[PDB]
Amino acid sequence: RGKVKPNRKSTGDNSNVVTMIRAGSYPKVNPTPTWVRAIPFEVSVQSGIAF
Amino acid sequence: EEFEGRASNINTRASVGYRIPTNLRQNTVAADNVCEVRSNCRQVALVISCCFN
Amino acid sequence: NSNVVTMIRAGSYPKVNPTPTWVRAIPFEVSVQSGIAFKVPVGSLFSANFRTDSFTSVTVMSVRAWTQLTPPVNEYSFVRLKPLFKTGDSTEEFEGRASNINTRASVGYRIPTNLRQNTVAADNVCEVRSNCRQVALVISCCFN
Amino acid sequence: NSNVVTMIRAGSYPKVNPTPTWVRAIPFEVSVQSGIAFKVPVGSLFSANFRTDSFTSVTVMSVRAWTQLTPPVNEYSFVRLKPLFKTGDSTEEFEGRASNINTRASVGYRIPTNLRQNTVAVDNVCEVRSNCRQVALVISCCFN
Amino acid sequence: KVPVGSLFSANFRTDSFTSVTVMSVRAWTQLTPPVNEYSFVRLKPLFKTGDSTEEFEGRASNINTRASVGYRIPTNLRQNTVAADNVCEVRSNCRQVALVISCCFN
Amino acid sequence: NSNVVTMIRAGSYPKVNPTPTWVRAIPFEVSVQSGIAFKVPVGSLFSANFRTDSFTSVTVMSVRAWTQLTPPVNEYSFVRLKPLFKTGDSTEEFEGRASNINTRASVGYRIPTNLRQNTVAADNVCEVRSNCRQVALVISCCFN
Amino acid sequence: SNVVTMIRAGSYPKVNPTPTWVRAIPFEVSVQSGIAFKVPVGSLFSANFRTDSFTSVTVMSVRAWTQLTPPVNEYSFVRLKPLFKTGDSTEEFEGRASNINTRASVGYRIPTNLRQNTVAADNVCEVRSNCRQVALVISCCFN
Amino acid sequence: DNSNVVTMIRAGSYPKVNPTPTWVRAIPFEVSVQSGIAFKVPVGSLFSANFRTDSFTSVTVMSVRAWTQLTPPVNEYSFVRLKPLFKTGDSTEEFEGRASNINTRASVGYRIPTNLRQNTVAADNVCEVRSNCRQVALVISCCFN
Amino acid sequence: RKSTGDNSNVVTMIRAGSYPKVNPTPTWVRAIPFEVSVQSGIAFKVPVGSLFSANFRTDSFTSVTVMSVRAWTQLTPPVNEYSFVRLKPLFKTGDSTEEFEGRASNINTRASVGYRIPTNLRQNTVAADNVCEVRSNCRQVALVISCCFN
RNA sequence: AAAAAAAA
RNA sequence: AAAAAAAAA
RNA sequence: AAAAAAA
RNA sequence: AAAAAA
RNA sequence: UUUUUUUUU
RNA sequence: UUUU
RNA sequence: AAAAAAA
RNA sequence: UUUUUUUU
RNA sequence: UUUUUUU
RNA sequence: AAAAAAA
RNA sequence: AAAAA
RNA sequence: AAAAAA
RNA sequence: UUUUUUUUUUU
RNA sequence: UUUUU
Ligand SMILES: [Cl-]
Ligand SMILES: [Cl-]
Ligand SMILES: [Mg+2]
Ligand SMILES: [Mg+2]
Repeated sequence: RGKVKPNRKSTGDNSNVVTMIRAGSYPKVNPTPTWVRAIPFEVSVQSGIAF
Repeated sequence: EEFEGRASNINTRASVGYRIPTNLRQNTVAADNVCEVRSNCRQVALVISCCFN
Repeated sequence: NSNVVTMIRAGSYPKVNPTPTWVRAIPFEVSVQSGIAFKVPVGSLFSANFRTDSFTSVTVMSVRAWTQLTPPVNEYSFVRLKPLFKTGDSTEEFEGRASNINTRASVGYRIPTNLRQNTVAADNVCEVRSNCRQVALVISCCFN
Repeated sequence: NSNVVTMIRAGSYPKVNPTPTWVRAIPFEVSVQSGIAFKVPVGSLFSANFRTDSFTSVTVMSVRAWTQLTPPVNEYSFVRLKPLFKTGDSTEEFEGRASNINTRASVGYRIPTNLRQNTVAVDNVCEVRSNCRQVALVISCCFN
Repeated sequence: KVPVGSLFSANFRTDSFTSVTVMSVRAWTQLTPPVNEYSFVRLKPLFKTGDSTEEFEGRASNINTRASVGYRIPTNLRQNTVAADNVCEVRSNCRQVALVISCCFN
Repeated sequence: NSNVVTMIRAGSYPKVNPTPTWVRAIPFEVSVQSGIAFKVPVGSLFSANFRTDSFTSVTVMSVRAWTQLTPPVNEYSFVRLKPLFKTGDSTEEFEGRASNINTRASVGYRIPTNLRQNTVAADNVCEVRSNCRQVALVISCCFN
Repeated sequence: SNVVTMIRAGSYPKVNPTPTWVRAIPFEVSVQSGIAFKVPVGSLFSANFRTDSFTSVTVMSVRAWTQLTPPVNEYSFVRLKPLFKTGDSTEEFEGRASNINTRASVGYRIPTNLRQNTVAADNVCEVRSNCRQVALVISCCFN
Repeated sequence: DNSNVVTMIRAGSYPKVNPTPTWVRAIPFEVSVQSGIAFKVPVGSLFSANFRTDSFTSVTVMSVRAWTQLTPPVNEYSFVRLKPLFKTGDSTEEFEGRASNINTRASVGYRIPTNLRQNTVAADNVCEVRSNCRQVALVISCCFN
Repeated sequence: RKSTGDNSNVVTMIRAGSYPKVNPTPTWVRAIPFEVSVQSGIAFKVPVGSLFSANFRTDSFTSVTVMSVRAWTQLTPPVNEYSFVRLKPLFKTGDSTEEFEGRASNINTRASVGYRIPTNLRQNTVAADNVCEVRSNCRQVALVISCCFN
C-alpha cells in the first residue's frame, strides 16, 4: 500500500476529530424523497350521521 | 364494512382500525376521501399510517 | 396475500408525534470564486425544495463536495473543505483533486459524534475552496 | 439431437391465445429543454418501431433515463425523473449527474407492485428534466 | 361486455354490496354450437385503467361438450369495480355462456 | 416489496433492441377440400391478429393440426400432415384419426434443429389432408 | 408363448404410412483422370435401395473407396470435396493406399448445422481419384 | 460446442454393405367388410408404394390390431372380430372387441408367437375380419424382408 | 532417478506407419477484422465477399459459415451526439427484423454491439450474399466476425 | 384358481 | 409456464 | 394460502 | 423489500 | 424469479 | 366450516 | 429418432 | 408360459 | 433407472 | 501447442 | 542390466 | 516497531 | 477466471 | 536428453 495521512480515528468507532471521507463519483440524489408516516389528526362527527 | 369498536368503560375511548390490502394501495390526492366515521361522540381521533410521495 | 380490508384490533391511544425527525442527504449547489473561501450557510438545508422548510435546526453528520463546473484551462479540478463549528472553527483543508480534466473533484469529511450538535440557519457548515465556479454539495444530516 | 422430423402424439385442442402479452424494455428518445420538465407520454411505447402497435395498454415496471446529447458548455450532464400516476402524481426528483463532462448522466426508478396498473396512450409515465437537449429512455414494461 | 352489476344480486345474497374485487374469470358455453361446428369461447379482460387485447380462447374437442377457458387477474390489477363497470368481453359461437367469477365482495 | 417508488442506481447505457424476437404458438384455421391437399402458407403467421405483422421471417419448430368441423356422415375425422422445406419437401404423412365421430382428429410433427431455417411469407409450411372442410392449426415457431 | 394371444387395443393411434428411415446407401461412380466428378443426390433414390418413394434426404456423412485398380506404378488415392447449396466447400479430404493392391479410403462428416435436405438435382460432393471407379457409402436420413 | 464445419473421417477397409435391408413397420390400411360375412385379409395389401414397401415380397407378421372405420348400424354398438390364419394351419379364435359408446370405435388385436412368425407372401391371408361396420382399419406390426 | 526426458537437442527418428489421411486445404476458424463506409440514416449491407481476401489469408475460400458478428464505430460521431451502431442479421432463407443496438456512454468512446447466430441458422454464405445491415451516425464502422471458413 | 406336459 | 426483460443491492 | 368465525 | 450510512 | 412456447407428475 |  | 411400454 | 381373477 | 429389433 | 472471447 | 556430461 | 489513551 | 481444429511425444 | 533389445 503506502504510508499515512494522519487522520486519528481512535479505535475506529470512537474518534473525537473530523475525518476525511474518500468520496468518488457524484451519487444518485433526490431532494424530495418519500416519507412513511403515522399522521395524528382529529375529525368531528355528529350523533347519527357519517363523516 | 363497518369495523366498529366499543369501549367497555364509559370513561375509556372506543377504538377500531382496518388495514388496506396491497392490491388497493394506490395514491389519493386532497380531493379524495379515506373513510366514513360514525360515533356517538362529537370528535374522533385518527392515526393514519401512510406513505407520502 | 390479503385482497380485501381487514380489521385492526386496536387498543389504547398510542404516543404520537406530528412533526418527527428526518435523516436526509440534501443536495444543493453554491457559487465559489477563485482564491476565495465561501462559508456554506446552514439555512440552505431548510427549503421547500427539500421538504425541510418546517425545521429550524439540523444536526450535520457528514459533508461531501463535488465540483459542479469545469476547471480553468490547462488545470485539473480541485475542491477543499474546512469544517466550521460554533464552539471553534477548524483549520483542516480536506482537499480532493481530479485525475482527469473532464472529471469532477470530490472530497468529504465526517463529523465526530462529540461534535454533532444543532445548527440554525444563521450558522455556517464549512468553508469551500475551488478553481471551479460552482460546487455540488451532498450533506448527510439529521433534521429536528 | 435428430436429423429428420418426428411425430407428435397430440391430444385435445389446447387453450390458445392469438394476442398474448409481452414484457419489454422499450428504448426511445424524447426532446427536453433547459429548466423545464417534459411529460413522457405512454403513447410513445405503442408503435410499429417496437412491435407494439397492436397493444392499447401497458404496465410500466421501471423507468431509466440517459442524457442523449452533450451538456451545455462548462456543465456536467444531469437528468431528473418524477414518477407520474393517474391516482396521484409524485413529487420525487430522482436525479443522476455525470461525473465526466463527456459521459452520460444516468438515473432510474422502480414502480412498486401496488402502483403497477395499466396506462393508455393519453397517460404519462414521468417528467424528464435535463440540461441536455435530448434524453434516452429505456422503460421496462409489460404490454397487455 | 359482461357488466359487473350482474354480480350484485339477491340471487347471490350480494344485493348489499356495491363494489367487488374480481380475481379470476372462467366461462363455459351454455348452449350447443351451430351445425358442423365445435364450441369455442373467448375472453378479453377489461380494466378501467386500460382495456386489454388478449383473446383467451378455449375450444371443445367434442361437439357435444362445452368449451371452457379462463384468465387470472394479477395482484397489481385487483381493484374494486362497481355495477357500471364491465369485467370482460365474451365471444363465442353459442348463444349463451356460463361464467363462474371468483371475486371478493366488499 | 415496498409500497412506494425506489431509486435505481443505473449505470452505462445498455445494449438495446427495439424489435426483438418472439416465440409463439399461432392458432389459425385453413379451409380444406375433399380428397385434395392444401399447402399452408407461411404468410398466415404474419398478421396484425397475431401481433406479428412487424415480422417478415419466422423459424417454425413444430406443427399441430386439429379437424375444425365435423366429418362426412358415417366417417370418423382424420387429418394428415406432410412437411415441406425449401431444401426438399418430405413425403411423410403424419396422420391422426378420431375414435369418436364427434371428437376432433389431431396430429403433429416436430422439425429437427438442422431443418430449422427461416421461412418468408411466400414459402409453405406443410400440406393438410382431411375429410373435414376446415382444419385448425397451432404452430410453435420463432419470429425473427 | 406358443399360441396367439389377445391384445386389448384402445383408441386409434397416430399412424404414418410413409416414415423417414435412416440408411447407409452403397453405390459406385465412374471417375476420369484429372477430372472431378459431381456426385448427384438422385442416385440415393432408387428401387435398388428401396428408396424410390422418397424425394428428399438429409446427408450426414460420406465415405469413399477406390473400386478399381490404380494405374501402373501408382498407389490408389481418392479425394472428396463437400458441396452445399448454401455454398460449396474447398476442402479436399484425401486418403491414399499404402499397398498397390489395396483400396484407398477417406470420408467426411456433415455437421448438424449443414444437415438440410437435398433433392435429386443437387450434388453431394466432388470426387477425384486415379482409379476409374469409386465406391461410395453415404449415411443419410431420407424423408 | 458442436462442430460447425466438415471434418475428416479416417475410414479403413471397405465394410459389409446391404442396399436392400429389412424394415420393422406398423402398416395402416383399410378393408371393406359386409354384414354377416368374414373377409380374408390378404398379405399383398402390405406391399404398396403407399407404404414404401413395394420392393418386399415377403413379410413376417408379429401382431395385428383392428379398429372400426365407419359407424355401426342404428341402435347397435360397434364390434370387430379377428381370426388368425396361417399356412401351417388356420386358427379358430375370434378375438372380439366391442365399443361401449355408439359414437366410439371398437378395437381388438392379437399377437403372433415367435414360433408362428414365419414369412407370408402376397397370396397368403393374415386373418379374417368380421364386423357390423362396413369398413375396418388395420395396423399390422410386421417385419419386412 | 533416471527418468527425465522431454527436452531434445538433436533430431530424433519418427517411426511412421501407413500413409495417413491428408487434406491440403482444410477448414479454418477465424476472427476477420474489417471496416465499411456508413452514411447517415442509410443502411449498408455488409457483403460476405469482404471475408474472402488475401489481406486475411482467406482468398482461397469460396464459402464461409458465419457464427457471430460484432461491430464498433470507427470514426467520431456528429457534434453533440454519442456514437451508436445497429445490426440487422440477414439470411438467404429469410432476413431478420432485429436491430441490435449498442450506444456509447462517452462521446469519445466507441459504440459496440453484436449478435450470435444460432446453430440452426449456421449455413454457408458465398460472396454474393450479405451478412447484415449496419446503421450508425458515424461515417465508418469496424467489424469483427467470428466465422468458419470452408 | 384351473384338468393336462413337465420338474433335486 | 420456451425467449425477451428489473434485480437477489 | 386469503377472507368470516371460538379462547 | 422505505430514507441515511465501515 | 416473472411474460408466451414446450416438457413431466 | 362455504366456495371455483 | 423409430417396433412393443415409458409408471 | 395358455384361460379366468383381486381396493384408482 | 428397467429394456429389447436392421444403420 | 496454436484462432473468437470472457471479470 | 547397459552407454554417453 | 510513530503520537495519544481501561 | 471455462471451450471448436493440424501435427503431436506419453501417462 | 542421446544410442541400443
Ligand atoms: Cl464559443
Ligand atoms: Cl551428455
Ligand atoms: Mg370515548
Ligand atoms: Mg360404435
